[PDB]
Amino acid sequence: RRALRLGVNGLPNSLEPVNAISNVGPRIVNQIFDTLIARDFFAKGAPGNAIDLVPALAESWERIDEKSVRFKLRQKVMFHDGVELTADDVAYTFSSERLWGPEAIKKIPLGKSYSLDFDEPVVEDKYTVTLRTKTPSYLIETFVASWMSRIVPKEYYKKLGAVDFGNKPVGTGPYKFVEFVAGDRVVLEANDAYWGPKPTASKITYQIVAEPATRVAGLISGEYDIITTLTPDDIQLINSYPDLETRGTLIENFHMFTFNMNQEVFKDKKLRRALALAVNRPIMVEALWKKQASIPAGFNFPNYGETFDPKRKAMEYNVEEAKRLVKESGYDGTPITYHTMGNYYANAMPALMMMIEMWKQIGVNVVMKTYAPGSFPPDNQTWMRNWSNGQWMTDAYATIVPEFGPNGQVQKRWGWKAPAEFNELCQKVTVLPNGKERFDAYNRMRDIFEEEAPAVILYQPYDVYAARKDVHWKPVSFEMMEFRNNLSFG
Ligand SMILES: CC(C)[C@H](O)[C@@H](O)C(=O)NP(=O)(O)O[C@@H]1C[C@H](O)[C@H](n2cnc3c(NP(=O)(O)O[C@@H]4[C@@H](O)[C@H](O)[C@@H](CO)O[C@H]4O)ncnc32)O1
Repeated sequence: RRALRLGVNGLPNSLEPVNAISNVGPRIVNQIFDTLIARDFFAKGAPGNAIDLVPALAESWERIDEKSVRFKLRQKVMFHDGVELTADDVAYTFSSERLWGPEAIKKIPLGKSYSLDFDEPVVEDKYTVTLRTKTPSYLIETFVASWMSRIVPKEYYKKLGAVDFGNKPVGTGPYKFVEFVAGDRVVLEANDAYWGPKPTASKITYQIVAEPATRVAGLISGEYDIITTLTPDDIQLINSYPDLETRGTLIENFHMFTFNMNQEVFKDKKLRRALALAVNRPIMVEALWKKQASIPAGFNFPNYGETFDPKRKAMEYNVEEAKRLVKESGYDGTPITYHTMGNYYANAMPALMMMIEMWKQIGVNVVMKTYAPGSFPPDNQTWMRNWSNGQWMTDAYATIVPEFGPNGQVQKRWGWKAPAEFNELCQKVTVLPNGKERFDAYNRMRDIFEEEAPAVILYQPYDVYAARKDVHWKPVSFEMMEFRNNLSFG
């Protein structure tokens, strides 16, 4: 076969599937690992956005009650080291020890905050395991199809520890691990024992090319087969080449900017709300995205299904109100830093430049502070910063509760003093079934989020890739790359 060469925007700090949840991690861990349930993005001729759930490591599954789903596992599946996958590896994957228990915080910092209210799994036999929650939860199924639920080998994982495992991953996926050089590359090779639609590449290299211009020059050279994290501003040049083309889709993710609310200037919602009210998203969508970005009506997305509100109003744009709020705040005109890891997010630096001018017009002075990967300063040294959230469930629970809820990093690490009402509705939605009460609680949470402005939603980016026309691969509507039945050459 042919070795696949990818020019990427970045690499994760770990290949441990939960510690790799990011914009740059899933495109690699999707190859090394498998989930029990998988999403079939290409079902019924869909352009990589189908929401269909198909069996993967679990040949079948059945909800027993409001707290548990029994999985019947595929037999003779092998981990990359020849160890057979059993219900024991599945129990360990979702165990208190490895993922949601108090001890797990040390190994997987965000594991507990991103997990459901789990109870210990029950192994029925070598190929049957029941995944359980201590309280009623109809979210088990979407969680098991997610980036939180890639299956790890119990013995090898325990032998190495979560940290050492992140540097030498072992999974059941189509590509086995070969090498990980931090700040340089990840090399994978075909797992010809995949259970499993056969890998079509002999090797895959994820090479960091932090500058998008060097990434485009690389594809034209051509040092790469496919490049990631481009901007619609690159579309005309790449598409003029006869052997090159762009492939892009709107993904189930939103770009945003957030604050360190532990800082004096961001303790009260007034200056956060003023900055949010001056963000002119429609011009940013023209200037930078060429109409290829979607401004959502709040923390509300179609993939939420029954908890998506299609009648919700757009987020407010009000420069006069923003001006008044800056005057009403204790802000004195002192510069505020906004940290960004270059263009890790597409259009991050041109978006900040545009917003800096919008903010200067309402009386706020924002300065760009750029930083290299691995050099993010202590929390204490940061004020504003960009971020993104992948909506990883077919429900509104993610990501408002895992990220912005009472037990999340935005309140616990970044200092958001959320109102009591916001945290009460977070608990209610987690345990209430779908209905009038749960739909309304999410809307009231969305209304609270906009007034509080702990983060400011910008848009759903159109994820732009560029590839050699002789590399047949289609983007999916998520921050990952899929090669199963979606990769061929010539
Ligand atoms: C281990 C330490 C001892 C060590 O020194 C070092 O590793 C360190 O500094 N660690 P620290 O904790 O300070 O991590 C730093 C702190 C800072 O906030 C930054 N950051 C966090 N999420 C990031 C991200 N998310 P993303 O947008 O690509 O991916 C998101 C993901 O964050 C999110 O959880 C998920 C679901 O909403 O959506 C993805 O889209 N993209 C780029 N930067 C990110 O990394």
